[PDB]
Amino acid sequence: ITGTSTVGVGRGVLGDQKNINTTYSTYYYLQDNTRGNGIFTYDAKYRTTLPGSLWADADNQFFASYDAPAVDAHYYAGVTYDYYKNVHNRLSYDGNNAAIRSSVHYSQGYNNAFWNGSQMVYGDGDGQTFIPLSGGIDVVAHELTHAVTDYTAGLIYQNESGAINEAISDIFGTLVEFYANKNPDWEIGEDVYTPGISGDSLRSMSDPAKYGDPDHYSKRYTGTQDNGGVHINSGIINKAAYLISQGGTHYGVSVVGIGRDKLGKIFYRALTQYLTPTSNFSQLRAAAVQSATDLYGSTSQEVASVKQAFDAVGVK
Ligand SMILES: [Ca+2]
Ligand SMILES: [Ca+2]
Ligand SMILES: [Ca+2]
Ligand SMILES: [Ca+2]
Ligand SMILES: [Zn+2]
Repeated sequence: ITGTSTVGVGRGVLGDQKNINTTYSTYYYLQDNTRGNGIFTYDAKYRTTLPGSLWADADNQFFASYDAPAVDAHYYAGVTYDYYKNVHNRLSYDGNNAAIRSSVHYSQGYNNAFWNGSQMVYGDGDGQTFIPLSGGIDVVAHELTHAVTDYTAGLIYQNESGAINEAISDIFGTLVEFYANKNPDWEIGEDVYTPGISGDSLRSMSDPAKYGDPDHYSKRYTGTQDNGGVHINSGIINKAAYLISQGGTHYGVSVVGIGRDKLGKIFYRALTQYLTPTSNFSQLRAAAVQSATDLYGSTSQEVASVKQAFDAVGVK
């Protein structure tokens, strides 16, 4: 809407206070004009019609329980925008400052979040499996990264290309989590998953097998569930990315870590310059090797470490 940029204050899903960029025109709307062509957050009102209503608030204070998922969707979308702009010189998901839209309170007891081709969408969870999913910065950045992928590599959401698609979202979701530097880790969704169980998460990049996901190509899932295992075989690529960044020895294969920033540079370049809609795991390895070669040279430790990491997960 047309109005003047304002700064509200609220509490997120985990009870943390934060300022949010709003817009004033009769009401205070969750519309952040300070980033690109805007970040807009909507109320889906427990229904499934999208996007719903642009979030309006009478007093610019967002401390009600019902406000918390909106506060976090809005704020963490801003953090993710900042990461792509400041770290990769990328202006929003299309590279041309496209408006970023999110809807919260999607459906009733909805244990998921997603990018629908046009916007991010967050369930509230059923209170047992999940609390409102926008409470997880890695979750928010995972979903917005699907938009980046849609506009760049375009990895088809099935089989190996879809597992790369998922891994790309987990990798950058985690790198955004580290960029915000609150409580960062190599796990996915720990802040919103199972409020009654401490120490777990949806997936682990450091040890995908902890949650039943493969950590080696020989253990890949080949059935039809989950679009051919896109959230399962992502563990093979997640483990390789973890190894590139942090190093380690895995199935007897030693990898020299090069750190999170170089991992992000290599995979961002692969995503935007080399990967295609049909790329498989072997093609991702080639794309990552070529990206590391572009950035650091063919004789570099970075190229050597990328090869070691894909070797360790059985991807040639
Ligand atoms: Ca209020
Ligand atoms: Ca964390
Ligand atoms: Ca995490
Ligand atoms: Ca938990
Ligand atoms: Zn995803």
